[PDB]
Amino acid sequence: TNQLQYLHKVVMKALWKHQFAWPFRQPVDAVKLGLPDYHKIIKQPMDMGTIKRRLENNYYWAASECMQDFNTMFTNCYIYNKPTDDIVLMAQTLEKIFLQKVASMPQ
Amino acid sequence: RVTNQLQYLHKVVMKALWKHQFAWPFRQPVDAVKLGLPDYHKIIKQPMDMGTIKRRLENNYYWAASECMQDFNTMFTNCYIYNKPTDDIVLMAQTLEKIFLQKVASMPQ
Ligand SMILES: Cn1cnc2c1c(=O)[nH]c(=O)n2C
Ligand SMILES: Cn1cnc2c1c(=O)[nH]c(=O)n2C
Ligand SMILES: Cn1cnc2c1c(=O)[nH]c(=O)n2C
Repeated sequence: TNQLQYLHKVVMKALWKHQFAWPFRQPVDAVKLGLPDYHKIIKQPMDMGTIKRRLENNYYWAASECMQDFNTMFTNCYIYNKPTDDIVLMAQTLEKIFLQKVASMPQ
Repeated sequence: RVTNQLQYLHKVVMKALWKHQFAWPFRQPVDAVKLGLPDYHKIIKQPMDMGTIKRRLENNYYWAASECMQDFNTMFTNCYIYNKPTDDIVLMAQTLEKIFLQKVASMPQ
């Protein structure tokens, strides 16, 4: 659909190449990153690589379901990490852009 | 006068969230003394709540939709950052934020 195309072509593109986006481009690998408690706390892992691939395979039926995936990703970061971690600031900056771009989604 | 987006945020988004059965912990600013959380303002530097947003929507404080959207987001993000992952209020915020998101997916302009 139209909104899904916008979420792919405008929203995701602007988030993907942002200088803070690299921690969010691929699933958290808790082994490599030394986070053995990650999957005990985050029961619904999400990342922009998963969302992008889903957008490119007609996984989503509605824009709502893609935006919910974006929100889960960010919320996972706020929930798991300490308030003072830089990745909290990185997620907030990206989430602001997502909300701005979403406010301009076609209807 | 009021833009279509702020009409929508007020008439659709704030209407749904204010009357919601999980809304009540978010209707007024966190009172750290009444709630007994003496670190709250040490961790949370920009407090947000639905009462403030509701008032800002009534008194045309916002210049753009994304500005009201940001306040909603800050309110929810404060909750996820400050509280423990297992606190019930986190899942109350998640339920309200999912509605917020669903509604803004049909915002005009
Ligand atoms: C999404 N992501 C990617 N890398 C990380 C995270 C995270 O949430 N916490 C965290 O500590 N690290 C290293
Ligand atoms: C403190 N407390 C505990 N439960 C509640 C409240 C309240 O203030 N409003 C309210 O609606 N509910 C259910
Ligand atoms: C927004 N709000 C309202 N009441 C609370 C909170 C909170 O963030 N944590 C928290 O623990 N409590 C009790």
